[PDB]
Amino acid sequence: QSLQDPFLNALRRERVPVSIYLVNGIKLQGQIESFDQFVILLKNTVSQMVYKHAISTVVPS
Amino acid sequence: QSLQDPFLNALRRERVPVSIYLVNGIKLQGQIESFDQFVILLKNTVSQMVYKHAISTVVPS
Amino acid sequence: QSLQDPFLNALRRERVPVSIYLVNGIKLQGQIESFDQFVILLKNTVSQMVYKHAISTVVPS
Amino acid sequence: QSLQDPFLNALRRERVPVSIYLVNGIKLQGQIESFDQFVILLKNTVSQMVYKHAISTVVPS
Amino acid sequence: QSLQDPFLNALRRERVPVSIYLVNGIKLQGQIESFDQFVILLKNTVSQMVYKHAISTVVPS
Amino acid sequence: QSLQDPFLNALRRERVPVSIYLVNGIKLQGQIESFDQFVILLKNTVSQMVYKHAISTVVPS
Ligand SMILES: Nc1ncnc2c1ncn2[C@@H]1O[C@H](COP(=O)(O)OP(=O)(O)OP(=O)(O)O)[C@@H](O)[C@H]1O
Ligand SMILES: Nc1ncnc2c1ncn2[C@@H]1O[C@H](COP(=O)(O)OP(=O)(O)OP(=O)(O)O)[C@@H](O)[C@H]1O
Ligand SMILES: Nc1ncnc2c1ncn2[C@@H]1O[C@H](COP(=O)(O)OP(=O)(O)OP(=O)(O)O)[C@@H](O)[C@H]1O
Ligand SMILES: Nc1ncnc2c1ncn2[C@@H]1O[C@H](COP(=O)(O)OP(=O)(O)OP(=O)(O)O)[C@@H](O)[C@H]1O
Repeated sequence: QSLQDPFLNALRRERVPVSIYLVNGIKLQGQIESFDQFVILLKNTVSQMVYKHAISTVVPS
Repeated sequence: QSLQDPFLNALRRERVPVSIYLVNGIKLQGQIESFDQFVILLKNTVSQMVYKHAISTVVPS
Repeated sequence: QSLQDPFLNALRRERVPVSIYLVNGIKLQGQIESFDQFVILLKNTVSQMVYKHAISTVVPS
Repeated sequence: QSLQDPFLNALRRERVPVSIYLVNGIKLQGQIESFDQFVILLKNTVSQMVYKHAISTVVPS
Repeated sequence: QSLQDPFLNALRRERVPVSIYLVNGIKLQGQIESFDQFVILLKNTVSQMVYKHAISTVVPS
Repeated sequence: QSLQDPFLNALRRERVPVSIYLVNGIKLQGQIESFDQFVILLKNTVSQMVYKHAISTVVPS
């Protein structure tokens, strides 16, 4: 049904450290501040906006 | 749609070890835990969310 | 319009061996088993689900 | 749409030998047999189906 | 829309020499003849059709 | 509705220096002059139009 939002929501609520791999193979690490339909906000030392279209995978680190 | 979900649900139901090849050539392995319109869930040691847009092919390993 | 379905049907209906080139230069080969809006099913040694967004060209082998 | 369809139609109608550069760096050559919303059919020797999403540029050779 | 069409239209009416960078690092050069919703026509010697999906940046050169 | 728009707007309004990482690992730097649904205009020397589909991350620099 819907899997993406619960997975990301749960990762956020529980403040879980995640690795975000980009489609070019670059790995980003932080925690999920928020997300909407197109982007995921990732906090570490500064918050950065990652476009979903550039993401391959999100996995707990 | 009408071909994807059954293919994916069969693998999920039957606990088939699968290879997911990404568009960047990276090959991920595991079993399909779940999926929605946009993402596929692959389990072994951690559950990782893979965006379909980053996927090239899904195959039994 | 729709050019894609007939082209692929003809290959499926008539068991033409086909070479499928992916956006990362990799080339798959087999027989078009079926397809829907988003995926093609290559059947060769195995049934594999190829996302069309990962495909660059489809050529008769 | 209003610039793309005319551009492609002229090439097909006038039997112009074309070069289709793909995003992956491959260059396909041939004549445009036909096109629709999603693909271009490019001939010669055989007909090859090209997904527009894989194309960067289309130019007469 | 409120940003893209005015930017491109100004470059077109004013015949500004432009660099169009593709997502693969290819840099095209020319002037904008025309655009629609999906493509940009870039001309110097020969008008070439560039798909927007393959474009990263458009810059006055 | 948006997380994306507020994030980009705050950076724009406060002239916050940003790094825009493209999907091909190329890094752009500047200030966000403006944006719409599909593009971002990034300031000096000469403003350049960047397609969002080509962007991986926007980071305050
Ligand atoms: N789950 C994954 N999804 C997408 N890409 C991955 C994944 N795991 C690894 N990669 C990519 O494969 C390449 C090599 O993987 P590598 O094992 O170095 O990952 P790592 O996170 O750097 O280290 P490790 O996996 O040992 O923790 C890297 O470029 C990385 O981006
Ligand atoms: N169906 C596919 N879709 C996308 N990429 C693929 C596919 N099959 C292989 N590749 C990639 O193309 C390259 C060549 O494949 P090759 O068969 O040599 O890999 P391998 O190391 O033998 O093991 P594997 O094929 O299972 O990755 C590999 O880097 C692989 O990740
Ligand atoms: N504004 C831009 N948008 C997208 N790609 C660009 C841009 N500028 C340069 N590139 C690409 O980055 C690559 C770097 O090569 P080049 O030396 O020509 O540019 P560059 O000035 O090094 O770019 P940078 O220093 O920002 O990495 C080139 O392949 C080029 O096509
Ligand atoms: N936040 C980010 N988003 C996307 N790509 C990044 C990011 N940070 C780094 N990269 C990419 O990873 C490469 C090297 O990774 P690293 O994290 O070491 O960045 P860096 O080279 O130290 O600094 P910079 O990213 O400014 O080049 C860079 O070439 C860059 O393109």
